[PDB]
Amino acid sequence: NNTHELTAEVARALIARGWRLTTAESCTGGNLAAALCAQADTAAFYDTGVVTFSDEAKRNVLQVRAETLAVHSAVSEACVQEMSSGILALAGADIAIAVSGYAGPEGGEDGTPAGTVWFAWNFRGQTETKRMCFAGDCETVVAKAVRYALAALSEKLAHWQ
Amino acid sequence: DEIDSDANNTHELTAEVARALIARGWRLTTAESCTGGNLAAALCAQADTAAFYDTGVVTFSDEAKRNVLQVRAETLAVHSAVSEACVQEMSSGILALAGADIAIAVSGYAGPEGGEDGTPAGTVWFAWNFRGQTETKRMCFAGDCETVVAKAVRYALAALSEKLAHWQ
Ligand SMILES: [Cl-]
Ligand SMILES: [Cl-]
Ligand SMILES: [Cl-]
Ligand SMILES: [Cl-]
Ligand SMILES: [Cl-]
Ligand SMILES: [Cl-]
Ligand SMILES: [Cl-]
Ligand SMILES: [Cl-]
Ligand SMILES: [Cl-]
Ligand SMILES: [Cl-]
Ligand code: NA
Repeated sequence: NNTHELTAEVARALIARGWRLTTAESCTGGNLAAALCAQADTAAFYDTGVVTFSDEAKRNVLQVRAETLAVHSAVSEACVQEMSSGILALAGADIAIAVSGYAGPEGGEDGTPAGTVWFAWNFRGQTETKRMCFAGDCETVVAKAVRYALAALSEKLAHWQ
Repeated sequence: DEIDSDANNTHELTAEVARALIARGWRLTTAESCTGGNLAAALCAQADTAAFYDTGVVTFSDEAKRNVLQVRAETLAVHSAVSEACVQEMSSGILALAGADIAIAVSGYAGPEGGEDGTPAGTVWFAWNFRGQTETKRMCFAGDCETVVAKAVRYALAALSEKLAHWQ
């Protein structure tokens, strides 16, 4: 239900399967990593997270393509797909989550509204994505995005194996 | 008790840090273990993050430190990850990766358990690396793991705020 409960449910499920997770964040700032590290048994399923807040960081740390960022922006399906692939490869994990969005109060230069967040969940190179538009102040958007990432991961585990 | 003080507030510190970095055209990067990304999260909650910060890592294990930050296996074997030598190497690795002016590394035992070498729970090492010039500090914070983490993040930032008032 709350962030701690969601994170505990993810941990138990991943540990039972012997799966490992990694994360790449932009707007959520390391709060997704923080939830996973606050969990009791972190090292049994997680050890690597990155925060890549700018286009240069995404290119440099995660090998996101310059052309992708210039054409689609950092807040895009293509960006989160590439972020997820980059972190999956760096960490040698089973599952990568990438999150990129506009926490607010400003939206994108291209008119993308504040609160728009893209997600990618990449299981061994098979990636699913979702765009959400969260209501609230910037800190509330971030908190909702972290919980969405975790809840959706919990839901997706079933169809993977 | 100016720098390690419950009378400090993390967002207030982050505001002061941002202004000082922006005024000098300096960029900050971070590498964390026990603090879990909460240091990055403070810096990213700050409103104009991109003007002074864009890269953080969380390297929760010895292997992640070797892989992501090129911490030497030998360093970890002799000194452990909760050590002066490790935070020095973490800070150098992230400074290089990010191309930043200043790197903070933090590595500790947040709790409830301590180190296998007997290091008490609550022991946290810090490194602040300004363009190569690295200073370190060992702290021992009281409280549960959530509390230790919050204190360590606040200390890292308060000490950075102080250092920014003197660096050149
Ligand atoms: Cl629970
Ligand atoms: Cl399971
Ligand atoms: Cl399995
Ligand atoms: Cl945490
Ligand atoms: Cl961002
Ligand atoms: Cl394209
Ligand atoms: Cl990569
Ligand atoms: Cl994989
Ligand atoms: Cl969608
Ligand atoms: Cl060596
Ligand atoms: Na200052």
